[PDB]
Amino acid sequence: NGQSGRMEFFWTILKPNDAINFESNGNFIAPEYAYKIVKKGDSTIMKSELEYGNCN
Amino acid sequence: NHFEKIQIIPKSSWSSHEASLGVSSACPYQGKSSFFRNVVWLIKKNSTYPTIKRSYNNTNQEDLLVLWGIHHPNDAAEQTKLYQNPTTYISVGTSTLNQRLVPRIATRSKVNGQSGRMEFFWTILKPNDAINFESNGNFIAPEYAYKIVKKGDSTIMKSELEYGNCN
Amino acid sequence: YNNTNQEDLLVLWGIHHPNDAAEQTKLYQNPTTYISVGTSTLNQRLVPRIATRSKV
Repeated sequence: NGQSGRMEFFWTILKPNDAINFESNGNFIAPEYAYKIVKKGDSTIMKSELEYGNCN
Repeated sequence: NHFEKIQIIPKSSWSSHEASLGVSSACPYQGKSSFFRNVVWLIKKNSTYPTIKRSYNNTNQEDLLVLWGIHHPNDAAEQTKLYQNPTTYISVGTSTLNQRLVPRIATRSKVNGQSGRMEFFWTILKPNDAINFESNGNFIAPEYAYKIVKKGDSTIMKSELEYGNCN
Repeated sequence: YNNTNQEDLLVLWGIHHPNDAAEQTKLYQNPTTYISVGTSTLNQRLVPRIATRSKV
């Protein structure tokens, strides 16, 4: 995509009342927006080329 | 099915380093600060931590289980407070093992009253094989190893029950 | 090296782990060394590990 550099992204699950600490003197891709897991349930990642059909 | 604990590195052989000050409140024993009994937390002596070069040759006839570890401090100040060397390493080697551990310094939430971490490692030392430890700090030196004196069929069963005095 | 060929290329390389710092200077004269390999997908940096090991 016109770039020889690379971005290596990492993730972790931060449990309630736990703290995540960052110390960096360079090359830091600092987080801005996180995600809250407000509802857990039975889901899946389906691999298909189709799109919405406005049905049930 | 059975282990046999042997002393591979005596606690009193650490002349150049402090071996009896590696305790913390996180591991109490009868109201006193203590540590894991099968490893030794070495501390700098007289503000110096000379490079460690210790080796053990498995003169036994059985496979040997050796446990050691590395201590990850909280900040640069604690590293100088305990080992006096800003950059340290632990190199471990056998016929197959080739390992070099570098302490990772990061701010972490307190767990059991401590923010530091103890990362432990292991290897199987075959007979007539020797394990070599070189470290200039952050070394959790082994004291006792485990001899595998009887192999067989067993398992690790997850249950809340306890002994019932039955056959 | 550029894979001007039309087929997939399996490339092999390696790193040397010496016995002590004396051999490192004896063979390469540089105490701290590295090996960086990069492709469109690979981003690897190897650092030699110096330790005392049994003879094989």
